[PDB]
Amino acid sequence: AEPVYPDQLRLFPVNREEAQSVKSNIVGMMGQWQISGLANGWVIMGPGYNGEIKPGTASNTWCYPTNPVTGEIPTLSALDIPDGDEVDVQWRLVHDSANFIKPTSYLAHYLGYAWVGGNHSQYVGEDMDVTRDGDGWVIRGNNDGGCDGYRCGDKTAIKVSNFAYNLDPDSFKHGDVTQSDRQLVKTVVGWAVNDSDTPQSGYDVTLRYDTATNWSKTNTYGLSEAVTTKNAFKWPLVGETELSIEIAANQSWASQNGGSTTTSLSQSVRPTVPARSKIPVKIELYKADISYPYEFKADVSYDLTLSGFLRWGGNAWYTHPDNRPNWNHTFVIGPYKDKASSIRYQWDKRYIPGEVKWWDWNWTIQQNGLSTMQNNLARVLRPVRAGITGDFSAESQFAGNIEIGAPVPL
Amino acid sequence: DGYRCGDKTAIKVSNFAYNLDPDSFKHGDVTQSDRQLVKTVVGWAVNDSDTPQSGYDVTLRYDTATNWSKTNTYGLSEAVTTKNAFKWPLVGETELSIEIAANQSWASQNGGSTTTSLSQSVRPTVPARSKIPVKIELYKADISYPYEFKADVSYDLTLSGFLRWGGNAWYTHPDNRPNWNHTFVIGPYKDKASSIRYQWDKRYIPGEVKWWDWNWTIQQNGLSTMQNNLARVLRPVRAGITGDFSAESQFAGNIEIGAPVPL
Repeated sequence: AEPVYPDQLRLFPVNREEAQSVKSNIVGMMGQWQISGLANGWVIMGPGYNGEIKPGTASNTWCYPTNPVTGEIPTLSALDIPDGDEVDVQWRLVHDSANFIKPTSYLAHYLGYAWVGGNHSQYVGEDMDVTRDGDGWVIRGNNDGGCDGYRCGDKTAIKVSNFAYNLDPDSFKHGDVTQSDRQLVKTVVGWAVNDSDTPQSGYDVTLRYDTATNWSKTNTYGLSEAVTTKNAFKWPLVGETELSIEIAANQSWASQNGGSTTTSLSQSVRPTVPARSKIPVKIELYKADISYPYEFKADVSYDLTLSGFLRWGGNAWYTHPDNRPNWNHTFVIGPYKDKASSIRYQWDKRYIPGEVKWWDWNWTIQQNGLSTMQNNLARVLRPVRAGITGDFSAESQFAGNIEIGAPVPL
Repeated sequence: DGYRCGDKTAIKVSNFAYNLDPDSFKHGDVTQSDRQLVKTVVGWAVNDSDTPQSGYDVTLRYDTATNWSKTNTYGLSEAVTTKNAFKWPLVGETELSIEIAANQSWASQNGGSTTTSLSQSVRPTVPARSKIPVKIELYKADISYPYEFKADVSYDLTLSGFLRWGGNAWYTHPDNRPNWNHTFVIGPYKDKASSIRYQWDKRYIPGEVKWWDWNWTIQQNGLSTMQNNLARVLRPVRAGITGDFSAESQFAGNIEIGAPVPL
């Protein structure tokens, strides 16, 4: 009837359906050949009995506490970054030890990654090096000197990339738009003549320009069969001659695929002309490179990737491998995009065994405690806000011009 | 007197661009020459009702296009033949041959196109119990007109030469005196490799130093010297411009609404 979170269970109320809904977690938390009651004559049996639930009696009963608590991840206040360009904000973000470096290192440590730290300290998240690599950043423990341990030279690597911005609607501005390397496409001029006694607005001149590309591929197969007969006869005047007859047949099959993409652009002018007058018009089209600056305020999200090998003594992956494999996983720190990359979705769905496909958070709660994981995940998912300035540029764009001239009396 | 003193460094200026003041642009008379007719149309709009009517339309459109494509094909073929000889009644000795064959083929294609179009319409309003004539014409002609404006001037700056053996500012610091070319854009931002300001501002990030090492220049000459030199280099320029426009084989049109005639 009600969802049961395994971290709230207590062997002092528990329905048979509730016990069956969360079965593997309850079986794993009891000793082998242990028998404890549930409710209304039902009891649950431990390992060695294959977790069978059968009618019985017992004085030791599982019991969900009268008033359990909600285990949601808390929401913290936003972190403010000093204003600058996109790269300055990223640099300021990835160099904060107390707000960024420690929580992510602790998250990697809690999930079972190995050697999250440098050689000059004994604690997680200490002696970490930050480097700029391509469009992202890499954070890894310092590897200078020596270390003592099995594969202590294989430090876990944390990578940050794909930064996105959620703008405030009323903050965006942009400056002057400038053009360079202009090339003419086509122009048109014309006149609109009105010789009636009333104003007229039924005029139209339109210029359009299109470009396109296409591709295709084809495969063909076939067969052929032929029979030939040859003989020789003597015919009058022709004398000896050779006569040959051939009959053939063939079959063929073909298959094709393709595609295309078209780009278009048009300009129109529709002037209103006074009575007994005329008006000139002109339309131009160009190709040019465009540039302009901008500024805004937004919220910053990014992708978080953890790379390393999982500890032999225990890790949080749902299959619990024990051969120290190399692992990669990506989280999206921000709005929901997918189930495999959402921490909140996996955390909220930990009461359904069939939804546990990537990480086992109940194992982490057992290992470290509920409040520790809650605070760590709250610090990890803290919102970030900053002011941004930047520059836009693009090559081979379109530029147009439409003009309506002054009227000339007739 | 010097090692390769005859190889002087060359400075080149090109690609001038203008940022106009919005309220300064003007142009003069537009003139046409070498006019060639395309197509014309005339017509009448008749209104025999008791109210004014505006539901009329005449439209003329002209289109041109080009296209291209390329194709590659490959294939294989296998055949087996058997030949024998037999004696058959009346036919006597004869030769019988049987052949069986198979083939395969693969193909790939690419292409593209570009279309140019232009149209003219007239939609007159006709009074009750009257008629109105219309006419539309299309021409090809060469166009010319003068103009003037005020703008800001930007350009591309290119340096060509070889780098000194005793030390240079390139981030790999070569020492074999190679020939070098590099282009700066003196004006609005277009790219990272050609922006002095972006490279100067990002000198505190070692991973962003990919073209020039400005910290080396600051060590060699001092902060204020480089600041003043770069400030003088990037000074804005303004001027007034007059010019002439011309183009060949453009479009020229004409649309007319005539006077009403009572019915």
